Amino acid sequence: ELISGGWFREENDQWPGQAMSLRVEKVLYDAPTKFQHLTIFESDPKGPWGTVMALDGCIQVTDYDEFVYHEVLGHTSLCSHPKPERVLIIGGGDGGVLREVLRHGTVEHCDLVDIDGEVMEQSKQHFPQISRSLADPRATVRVGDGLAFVRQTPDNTYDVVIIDTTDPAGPASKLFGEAFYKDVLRILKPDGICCNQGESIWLDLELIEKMSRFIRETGFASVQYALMHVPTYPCGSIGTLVCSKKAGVDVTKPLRPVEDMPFAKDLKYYDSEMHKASFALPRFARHINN
Amino acid sequence: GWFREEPGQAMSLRVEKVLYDAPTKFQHLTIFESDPKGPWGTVMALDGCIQVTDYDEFVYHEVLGHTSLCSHPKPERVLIIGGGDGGVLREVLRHGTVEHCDLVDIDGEVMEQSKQHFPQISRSLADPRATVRVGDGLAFVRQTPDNTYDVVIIDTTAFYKDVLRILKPDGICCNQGESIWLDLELIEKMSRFIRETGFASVQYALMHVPTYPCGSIGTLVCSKKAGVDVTKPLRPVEDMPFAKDLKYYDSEMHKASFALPRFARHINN
Ligand SMILES: C[S@@H](CCCN)C[C@H]1O[C@@H](n2cnc3c(N)ncnc32)[C@H](O)[C@@H]1O
Ligand SMILES: C[S@@H](CCCN)C[C@H]1O[C@@H](n2cnc3c(N)ncnc32)[C@H](O)[C@@H]1O
Ligand SMILES: CN(C(=O)[C@@H]1COc2ccccc2O1)c1ccccc1
Repeated sequence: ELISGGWFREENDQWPGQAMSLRVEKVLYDAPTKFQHLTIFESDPKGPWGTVMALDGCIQVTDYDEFVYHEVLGHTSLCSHPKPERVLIIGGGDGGVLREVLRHGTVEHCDLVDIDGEVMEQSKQHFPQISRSLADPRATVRVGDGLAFVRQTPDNTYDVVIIDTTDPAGPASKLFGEAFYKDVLRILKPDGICCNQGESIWLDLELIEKMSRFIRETGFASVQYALMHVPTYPCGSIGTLVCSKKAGVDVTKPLRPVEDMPFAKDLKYYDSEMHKASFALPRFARHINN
Repeated sequence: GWFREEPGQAMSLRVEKVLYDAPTKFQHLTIFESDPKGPWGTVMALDGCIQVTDYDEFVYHEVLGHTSLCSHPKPERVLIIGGGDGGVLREVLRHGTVEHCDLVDIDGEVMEQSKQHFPQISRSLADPRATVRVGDGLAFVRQTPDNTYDVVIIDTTAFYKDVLRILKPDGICCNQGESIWLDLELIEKMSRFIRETGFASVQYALMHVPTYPCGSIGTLVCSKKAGVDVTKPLRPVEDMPFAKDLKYYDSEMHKASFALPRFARHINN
């Protein structure tokens, strides 16, 4: 029930005693969905953010910084794979990661599965620059639970799986869980790479340590956390765990540098120097990566 | 019960107790204990802008103090301009090569309040290798002879020529360098103006600071001497005996910090 000229306020128990607030210039969508609360608004036009999307009260995408996380998830993973022909996105309803994955000419086909069909609908309508990808004939966009999708996928189906979900607290709770990640390992081909929505070193450092140990133990050969700067996420950063099925692979140095591909100059955040830099963690977090 | 920092966006931390809140002769100083259920601890703000929190002050203090000193061949005489809380000084003093550090901050009330409410940061203010002055830094460098300092660190809220002049030929200057998200145009202008004033190289080092607006800040690392590549450590911290006492900075972070997002890379490359 947001109102134009009102303020949107983001607080949350997973981060007690801090809040981020954006003045609302224009409400575009604000309603319960089958699965979560979807809010879209145009932010103050004197500010840089543009249109904002929140899911259950938490900002997911803004026009001004959406390229960071989408470019990092899409390119760090695909530039770590020797020939990524078939790709799966779990979540990713807004289309950002799909847009970056489809930059790559090796990609033959990408499946995307998001549980909330209204997220796709609202992104088509209000984020055309993020959502254009969803209509690509190289994509198959499905509405469905990613958990069920992967359980019903045959062994060895994908080169890369990217898990672009919400918090562990919402409809995305088991996509930080155990039959799920074993399923991801199983549906990956031998040289398979997985990357996930990775949580913050400031708020979630214990979860990150736990996830990384347990991804390795379920049977991934290596797991390395890449940090990135996202100004609208709590505490200004988020990371992704980049995981290799195959042993002997060093994801922290690009296997297929983007500089050699024809779109490198269209990117606004990612390049090979940012890719390598993203695996250097502050000392207090470095034990994640060794 | 919230401290609000502010077009059309705000960032708030909940206040548990107000420790200090007065104008100073120079600026508005607010110090508070934040929500004990969150991590931030005691928080200091100046003119409505968060400057220091217990939880994350190590970042900016380690990056400024060590990025600069690890880029100098032998840093023995160091000047800090601003830095009244003590945190850059604490990092500077870890280095065995440092004979002496002068620190000059315009606001003595900041020093006083830091000794009172941030003792893990301001203990450094009473080190015998340090001299703390209360005074304007512009007037201080104007009155400093040529080739006085190996390193000048500008940790603030005719000058850059004075800085260039008071540095020795191998001198390194670093500053509080602003945000690539909020101030990108100012960073490009400053990086040109510092090169024009005479510094031979300027490179911006980016860092993750949760309590600064949009979660990052940076520092311009400027070398008086031509041909110096500050983006790789000249004297790696891993070879010094305090490397493991640090919570943020190491040689990998040093290198990484000069890798800028494509949209900002024209600052460095
Ligand atoms: C919007 S995207 C996050 C913003 C960065 N692109 C988060 C998506 O994860 C979906 N999500 C959450 N749980 C699931 C499950 N179980 N399966 C698939 N997609 C999911 C959710 O509907 C969002 O669209
Ligand atoms: C708080 S410190 C920055 C916080 C990260 N340690 C910023 C200091 O710079 C001082 N400052 C501001 N202007 C000047 C001048 N002109 N000279 C010296 N010190 C100054 C100001 O009083 C703050 O204490
Ligand atoms: C620590 N901190 C933040 O993370 C701010 C506010 O809380 C947020 C919550 C959700 C997203 C982004 C947020 O940015 C901060 C607090 C006060 C001042 C500056 C920074």
